[PDB]
Amino acid sequence: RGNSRFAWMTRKSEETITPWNFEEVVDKGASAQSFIERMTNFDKNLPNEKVLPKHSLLYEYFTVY
DNA sequence: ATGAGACGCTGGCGATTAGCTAATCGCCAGCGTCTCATCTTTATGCGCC
Repeated sequence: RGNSRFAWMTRKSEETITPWNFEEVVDKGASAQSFIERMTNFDKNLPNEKVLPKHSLLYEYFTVY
């Protein structure tokens, strides 16, 4: 509940998360999203901008060209 | 019109009585796993201001 430097999970509500209301209190979408975005790097040329996935068709066209 | 001033075995034993770190070495050290993802980075391979 905002007291750990290792957490990223977002609470839809603000209750003590139990195995029955786990699906409702925890935003599984935003938790997985924040989980992966916190590990991916940023573009060295464009610092504040993120990076496209490895299977992007535009990115394959880029490396091919 | 007299009655104070002058003070010991200790030292050298035993024998209680009491009490304390230190030097040497040996032992022996919580550890087991998996999942999941995440990023890097390296070996080789390709380009001239």
